[PDB]
Amino acid sequence: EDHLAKELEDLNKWGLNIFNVAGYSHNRPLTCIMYAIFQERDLLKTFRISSDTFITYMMTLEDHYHSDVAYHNSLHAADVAQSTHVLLSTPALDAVFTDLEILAAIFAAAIHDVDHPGVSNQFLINTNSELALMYNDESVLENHHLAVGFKLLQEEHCDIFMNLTKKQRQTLRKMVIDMVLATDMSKHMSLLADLKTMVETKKVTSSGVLLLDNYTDRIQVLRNMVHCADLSNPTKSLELYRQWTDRIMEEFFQQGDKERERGMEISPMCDKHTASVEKSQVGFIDYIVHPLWETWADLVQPDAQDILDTLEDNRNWYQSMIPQSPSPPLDEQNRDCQGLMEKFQFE
Ligand SMILES: COc1ccc(C2CNC(=O)NC2)cc1O[C@H]1C[C@@H]2CC[C@H]1C2
Ligand SMILES: [Mg+2]
Ligand SMILES: [Zn+2]
Repeated sequence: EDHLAKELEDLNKWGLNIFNVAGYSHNRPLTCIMYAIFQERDLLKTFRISSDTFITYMMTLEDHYHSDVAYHNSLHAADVAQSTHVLLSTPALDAVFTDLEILAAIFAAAIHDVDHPGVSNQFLINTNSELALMYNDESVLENHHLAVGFKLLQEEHCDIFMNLTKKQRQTLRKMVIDMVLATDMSKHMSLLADLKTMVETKKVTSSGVLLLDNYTDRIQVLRNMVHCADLSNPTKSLELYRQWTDRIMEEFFQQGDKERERGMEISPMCDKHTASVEKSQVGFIDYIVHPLWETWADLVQPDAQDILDTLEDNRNWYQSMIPQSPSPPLDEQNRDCQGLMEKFQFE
């Protein structure tokens, strides 16, 4: 009511506590944060989007997130939108992106996990589900997210791109598809390697601002930005990071319950008690999260240094929390089950 207003003061900040805004948004945080973001950037008045169309689309979209799914619910999407919005404001990117590219980035973030069933691509592939058979086992969920994101523009009072030029809409579409498909975890290595290649040949003005003359460079940054935002959990204050960890473990273990229930024998998951939560977060940072953010900190040198420090501290905290009292860890002592990182990896 009025507590929402105070929390939305941290809008342009990394330290925004999205869990608090969830409680004061009447369990509707994505529409809430998206309305906030779009006003702070004057996007509604720029692209001729009325309150009616926007709210209606966001309400429709947010409702297509699963509220019973532990991690991949609308709050995660709210979190990714807000984080993306911060990253767009990064000094090294000031005046670089056009309004259509800004619109594309935040919108992509909003839809990037819509209609997520709380199971991995591989689970859908192993079960011979409709979605796997439609998308040819190829970025199954990420394709679906985009499909749903754009189909919902067709519902009543939902076309927020109504008043865009045929050209602008085509360009927006191309960018959005590109950014969201980039969120495929099996494409992480491929994407990081090219980002490194882009840093190795970076061009800047004397003030520090990056120079990205043509679309190919501009789109590559946005890909990695939304991808960083998606993988930003470990870079947040440990007050939030631990909540996200709790949530992802609940969803992942719930997938493990499904697999047993259905008697799947393709690479079985180790059940909740035998898993090593803390070492997994460490491996997660070491092999995936830190390499990507380190490369990002290079690109926006040195705007993301504070973010990078926070990450390193969080890594050392989870490392210190690894109990040596069962050695080796239980998941390594079972030749049948697979540990958290083992099952997730192999990308
Ligand atoms: C807070 O940690 C996570 C936050 C978000 C994710 C997402 C990333 N993208 C996905 O599409 N799915 C999982 C994973 C996280 O960690 C888990 C992965 C490793 C195995 C257990 C830990 C470590
Ligand atoms: Mg995802
Ligand atoms: Zn996501």
